[PDB]
Amino acid sequence: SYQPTPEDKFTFGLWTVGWQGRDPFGDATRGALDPAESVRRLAELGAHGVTFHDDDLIPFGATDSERAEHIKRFRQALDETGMKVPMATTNLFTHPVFKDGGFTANDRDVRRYALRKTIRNIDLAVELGAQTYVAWGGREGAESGAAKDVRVALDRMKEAFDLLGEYVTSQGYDTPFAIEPKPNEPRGDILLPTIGHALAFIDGLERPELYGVNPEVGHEQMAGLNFPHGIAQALWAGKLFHIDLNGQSGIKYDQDLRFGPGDLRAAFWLVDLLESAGYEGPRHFDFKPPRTEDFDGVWASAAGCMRNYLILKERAAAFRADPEVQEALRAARLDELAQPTAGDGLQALLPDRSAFEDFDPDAAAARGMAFERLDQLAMDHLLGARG
Amino acid sequence: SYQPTPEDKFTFGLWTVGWQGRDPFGDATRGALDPAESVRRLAELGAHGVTFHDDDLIPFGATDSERAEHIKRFRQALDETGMKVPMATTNLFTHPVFKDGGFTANDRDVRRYALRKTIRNIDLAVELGAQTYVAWGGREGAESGAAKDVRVALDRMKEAFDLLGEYVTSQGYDTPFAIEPKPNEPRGDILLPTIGHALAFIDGLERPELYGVNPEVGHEQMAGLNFPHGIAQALWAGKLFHIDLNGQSGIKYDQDLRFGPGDLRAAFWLVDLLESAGYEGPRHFDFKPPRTEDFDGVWASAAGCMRNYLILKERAAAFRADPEVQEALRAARLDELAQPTAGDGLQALLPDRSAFEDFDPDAAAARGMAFERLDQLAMDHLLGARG
Amino acid sequence: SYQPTPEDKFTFGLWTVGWQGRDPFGDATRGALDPAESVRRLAELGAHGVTFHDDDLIPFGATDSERAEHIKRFRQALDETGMKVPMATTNLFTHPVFKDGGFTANDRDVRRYALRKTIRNIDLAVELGAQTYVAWGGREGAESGAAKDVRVALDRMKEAFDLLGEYVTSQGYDTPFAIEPKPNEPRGDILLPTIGHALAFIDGLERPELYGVNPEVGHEQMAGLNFPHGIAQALWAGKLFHIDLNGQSGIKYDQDLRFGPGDLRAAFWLVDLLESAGYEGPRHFDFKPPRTEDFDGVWASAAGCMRNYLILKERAAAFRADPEVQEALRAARLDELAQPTAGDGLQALLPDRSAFEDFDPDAAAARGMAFERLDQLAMDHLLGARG
Amino acid sequence: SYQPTPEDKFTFGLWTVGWQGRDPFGDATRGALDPAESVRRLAELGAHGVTFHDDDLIPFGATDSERAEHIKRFRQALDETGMKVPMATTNLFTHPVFKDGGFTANDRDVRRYALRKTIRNIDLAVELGAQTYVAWGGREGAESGAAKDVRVALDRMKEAFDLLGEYVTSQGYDTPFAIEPKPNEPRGDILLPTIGHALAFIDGLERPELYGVNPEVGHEQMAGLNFPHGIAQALWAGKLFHIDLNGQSGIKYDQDLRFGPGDLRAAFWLVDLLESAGYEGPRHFDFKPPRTEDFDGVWASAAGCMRNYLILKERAAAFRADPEVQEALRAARLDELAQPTAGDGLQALLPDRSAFEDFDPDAAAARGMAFERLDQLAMDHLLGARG
Ligand SMILES: [Co+2]
Ligand SMILES: [Co+2]
Ligand SMILES: [Co+2]
Ligand SMILES: [Co+2]
Ligand SMILES: [Mg+2]
Ligand SMILES: [Mg+2]
Ligand SMILES: [Mg+2]
Ligand SMILES: [Mg+2]
Repeated sequence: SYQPTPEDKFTFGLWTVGWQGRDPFGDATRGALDPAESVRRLAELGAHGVTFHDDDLIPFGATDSERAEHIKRFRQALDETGMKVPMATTNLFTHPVFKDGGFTANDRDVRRYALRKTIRNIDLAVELGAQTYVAWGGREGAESGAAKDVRVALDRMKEAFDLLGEYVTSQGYDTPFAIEPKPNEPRGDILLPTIGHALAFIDGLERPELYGVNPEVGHEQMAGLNFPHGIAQALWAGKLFHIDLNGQSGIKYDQDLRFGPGDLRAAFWLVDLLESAGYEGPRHFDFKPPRTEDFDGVWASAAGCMRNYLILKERAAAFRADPEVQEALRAARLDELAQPTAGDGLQALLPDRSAFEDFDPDAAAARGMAFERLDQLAMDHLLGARG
Repeated sequence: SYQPTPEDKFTFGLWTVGWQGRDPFGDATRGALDPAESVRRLAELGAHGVTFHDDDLIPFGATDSERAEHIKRFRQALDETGMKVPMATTNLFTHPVFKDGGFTANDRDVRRYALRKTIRNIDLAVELGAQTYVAWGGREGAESGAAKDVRVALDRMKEAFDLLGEYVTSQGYDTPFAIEPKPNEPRGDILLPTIGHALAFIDGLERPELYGVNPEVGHEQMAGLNFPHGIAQALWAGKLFHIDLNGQSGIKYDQDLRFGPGDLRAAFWLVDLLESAGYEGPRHFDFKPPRTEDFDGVWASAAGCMRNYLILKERAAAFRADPEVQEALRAARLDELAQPTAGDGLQALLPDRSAFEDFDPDAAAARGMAFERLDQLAMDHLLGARG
Repeated sequence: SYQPTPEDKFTFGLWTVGWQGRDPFGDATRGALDPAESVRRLAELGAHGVTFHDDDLIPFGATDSERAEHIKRFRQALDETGMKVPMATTNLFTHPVFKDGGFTANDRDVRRYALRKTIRNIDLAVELGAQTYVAWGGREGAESGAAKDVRVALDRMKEAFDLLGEYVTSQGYDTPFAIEPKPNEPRGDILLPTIGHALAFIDGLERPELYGVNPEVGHEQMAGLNFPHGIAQALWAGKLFHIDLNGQSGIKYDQDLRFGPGDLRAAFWLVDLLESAGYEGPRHFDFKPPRTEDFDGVWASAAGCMRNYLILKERAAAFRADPEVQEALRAARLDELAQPTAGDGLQALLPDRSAFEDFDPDAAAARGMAFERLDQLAMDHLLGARG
Repeated sequence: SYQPTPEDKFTFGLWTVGWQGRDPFGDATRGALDPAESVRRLAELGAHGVTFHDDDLIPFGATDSERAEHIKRFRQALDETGMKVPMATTNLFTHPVFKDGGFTANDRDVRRYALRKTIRNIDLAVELGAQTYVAWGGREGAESGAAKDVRVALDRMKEAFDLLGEYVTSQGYDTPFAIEPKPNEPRGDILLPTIGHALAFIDGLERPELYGVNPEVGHEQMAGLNFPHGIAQALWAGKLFHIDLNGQSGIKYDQDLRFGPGDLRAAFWLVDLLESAGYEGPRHFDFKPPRTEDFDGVWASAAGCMRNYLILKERAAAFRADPEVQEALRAARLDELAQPTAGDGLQALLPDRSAFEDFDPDAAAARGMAFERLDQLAMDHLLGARG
């Protein structure tokens, strides 16, 4: 069977299995969950670690006394379980004060508070052993055109992240930042909507090396984009610092279904890529057990997240191992793709008559790509109607 | 009234007003147009210049004798009209040989031919005075997962553009490249699908300064993204080298409607941004007169493209000039957005008690953003129910 | 100027201007509003009437004593204002018990309770003078395939509505039902997702005459459909019993922006159609003032809803009145469209040689539709760069 | 293994395996295919029959002499193969004359020609044994608002179909019509965009019994809708007369991928429904082998269409047969869903205290739907990590 073990690197945020089910049109259908219990319940399931928003661990506005009380209880569950905290993030979207964003709110004082709120939780994150600190600017954006001048908003966003990089370097912390993009929801349009926009923005920072991305399956799909393709570009750039796994059934509200659900073929191609690419980071699940479920459903859902990954991992390995497939790849010229286009140089290429002058486009066009047989073999493997 | 003059910088590609109306489910509904005639007809309309794909000017496979004959006729119409050729591009998507792409085709020989085909047209482009050379990788992508290894495909894409940069520098040409992104169509998923992905890829090139982007209104909207926001990020990065204007009515096939049509409010915010940002490049129209039209409709459509821009330009200027609006902006704190978040520095910010310790989130949250009044004023101006 | 008066038929639901701003990722940013105050504030704005969910007027679980107390206060504000209550609806989506729907919940007892909850509020609705009772099955649907057998779910949906029709007829009430479709959110997929599905389902009811539809601008657009086209089919069928006006910026979560915002051209074509079609029902606004606003923004937003309609109404009238347009319509053959295709009959048509045998397709194909000039005139009128 | 046999009812249109690969941005990549050869090649593959557009079998404008010559050759291949022709349709979208549609073109003479063109092919269809005649109004719609008055267009559409019903009845033919909906492409918006709109329109015809729908997987998904849900409503109405199977990877241009590709989970739920519902019509494949393929790819793709259906059929049967699943269904109350809500009647329900008065919503709300375990079992079966 497919049993998960901490070696599998499966992590969950406290806000996932702890989602009470409140949605824009309804009230919670599940009671609150104590962080400590989530950690032990997740450990029992085979999880490798957990993640958290500051507000998930410590109630907003809690006093220094209560705060410390909340971390101790949390620390005790981790210690007794050996559960890791590989990632932490800040909540800059729930409280009304962040209604127009945190780092890019028009009000300067909210921006300052947002930075101070973030820095406090970074200290905590490092203390617990977190290697990656995630930022999701869910409230950074607008619903109308003049409410936000994006050029200047980007200036403020850069200022915030540059300030965070200075802090982290001045303290000598060994932690990196990962920007998690999202096209929209809760704002009409969110700034840095996709993996590409985030990657591009990162290269305009004072210390680009400290920042990367934490893409989420469902978010890129909310833009109708190809997640695995997006992930490939992030890997090609050396910026996949983390990743959120879940399911989305197309362009609509952020569903946050359990991994495997939604676009199944995309999930297969994602796993194929992550494993074949050698990604060594956590396989984090940012999902939400549907509000139709009780606590038995919450864990059954959480378990489903890892099982599907393990099953998909097996099918992908089988797929690539298959000699029939390797032959199918050669037939489609996947090997010629890896060959430099002009390893001989520009000049040589310019004097190469068989590259233009003596080239027969019609003859080359007649070559079938043989992509379909290859895809059907991929399908056979996924359905297990073969390895 | 709103009359266009060459000073307005309105340009058109030969393939726009020259589209015969062939679509995936139908045959042409208009006869071929001679480039020379388009140039004169466009000049009469007030256009500033024209653009072209190599295959638009010279028939594919044409001999050196016929080729020269085609350019001469074209050159004669330009000379007599004083029409400029500010941009040129290559056609690497129509011929069957490019069925799997040009720069990223699995077949190495097609990739070489693609580069040679491009370099030839660059020479021509410079000869005609083109300052920007556009690249739209319409065939670079895939319909199935294993048909293309995106990491290596990106390597090939980088190789191609780096080779193009070497060539352009070795010849001392004063011309820049602009990548035109598109999410999908004709391929299931196209590489560098949005402005963000293109911007990010550019910073991985050997000579980033030579490359920028040529975004198209309808393309970003095919991903459901906010075009003006995307344009702002391109401007913030100093990469808006060119721009294609048109209309799209949502997420579906590439419509290429005339500018103004489709998302009208977005067109207003785009114009507002371009003018207020001081963009000084061509206002290029990559549209397609619907195939329901005759030649009278083709020019009426082309004329509509510029009129709408002129009308939108007027409304935007009026909008920003309006003192009632300037007051509305201050009320929404658009001015505080331009104020550095921590001009006093990190240390000072860390010791600022009124930024966290003595901050009252509830009191600040109570402040209305007053975004709606601002938006309704924007609406009033657009409909001319005011300036 | 454009001032609204009760004669304009502008109505608002209590849940609109009364939305506290709680969203899936945040807490309310506005305090509760007393129904009585909304009625007086809306009356002052020029509204014609208001609508309500049972739970909007009476707190869920309220005792018969408190209930009566809540209706009296509400009744007093109406009486003193002369405000009408043309429509009422039930809330079968907020309480956890409706997590799997009301009429189509798998649990039979929840279905019964849902019917009883609805019937109670129908009595109240009639008592206040409501002519239309709206049903929005926001929770009727699923997130996974086997969780719901749609054929049987439809059987249960039909049973519920048939039961409602029997009740309404047995009591002799003069009230009709309007089904409000929505593609998704809060459920992964909602049953009767569009105007078409609702219309089709209605004809399978025992008493079709009693049911029609209450389409919402943003909902059909969440499916990427053409609202005005959808509205036309509902009118053609004689089923547009009501209508919800608002704005949506494309395929994403239900934004519920103020009318005019979102797809502006669609709003123009909608108004053109409603007025030219002679729709005589309320112009109901089911929108949500953005949570970035305070109470000043809430009313400014509400006011914007009516102003935009009045401005659009003017532009449409001007557009159709314009003789230049009437000439443009004839040029596009909008008049031939109204001519029966075969008023002479089938037999005659079969013996008509000029309909096939002697028909010249090429000659007819050469005729331009002249749709662009017509559209640009429509644009000129909308921007007021003309009547 | 999964071998197809004529008993499987797999049919293909000549235009599918015969697509030359011409797309909006490219030229054909495959040569023409002779109908006769397709029939024999498909028969060899295990197909049950074929379908055709009039223009697919007989070249447009062909003389009565050539026409007869084309049908004879076609008839010979069928006879020798024993291949059936269960469905036929008309091509009213390719020729320029249909640029504004057929049945709803503004020009009355084009509408007449469209009807005459259709009637001719109906005669042929019946002669070959076709039981269903499909209509896809690909050109019926618009790109701009005033170019088409949808109310009157619907009148013309109704007139056309009513005329077709009169003809078919006057001749005593035993053939039914199936409307194939599509949201957009090639027109900006197509009339009767979804299954629902088509179903609703059908009930406004003079002889509703003669008409049903021929939904296509990819088309409903172009609107982001749930195909299986749509199919369920068509079945519930007794209108699923035919069905087109294929794949689509989300909201974008009509891909027409091979069945199984695109939304795989949806394909599983579709097959589950068709088989469990007892649909007895052809499993028609309206797909397009990608233009990257040669003829070897064309048949490999065609074969993939049936294999995937056979594999999915097996997995669905296994899924429902599984006792663990049957137990999971009961746990989710799928059985209570089949129980009448008020089998006891309205009056009894009104006097039932345990349906409202004595009902405990909170207690009922606490019941988990147990939908996730059920879905994960569905997943296990699909991946074959179980039956
Ligand atoms: Co999410
Ligand atoms: Co385009
Ligand atoms: Co809504
Ligand atoms: Co199709
Ligand atoms: Mg996430
Ligand atoms: Mg373009
Ligand atoms: Mg509504
Ligand atoms: Mg079809």
